[PDB]
Amino acid sequence: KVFGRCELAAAMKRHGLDNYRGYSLGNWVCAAKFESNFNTQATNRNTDGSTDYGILQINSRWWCNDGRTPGSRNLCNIPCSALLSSDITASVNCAKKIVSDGNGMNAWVAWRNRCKGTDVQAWIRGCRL
Repeated sequence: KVFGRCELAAAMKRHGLDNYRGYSLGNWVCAAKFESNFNTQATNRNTDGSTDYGILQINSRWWCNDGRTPGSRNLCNIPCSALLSSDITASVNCAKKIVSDGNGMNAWVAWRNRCKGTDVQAWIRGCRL
């Protein structure tokens, strides 16, 4: 599923991401925009052999199991395919664990390089929430 900007903002808010770990909703929408372009089905292979899945491009090296990432962890205890669903519950739940890991949202390369320090509030502007 390819979410609309405000549609995803509403979905993320409903699932409790607004100000989760101190990150306002705009940060999450911005991260999703540059990680997957709001597409829950997005997948991207990494040089190390792992793969990123879903709207927030969660990695198979530590968070989910895709059956082809040697010596990898499945900390979110889910198959990576669950992160591609039109229902973003799994992605949100796993993202909450990731952002609580210690480095906050810096865990997302796209957030650090394209959202951090910018006017992320712009990503939820004009949205009914």
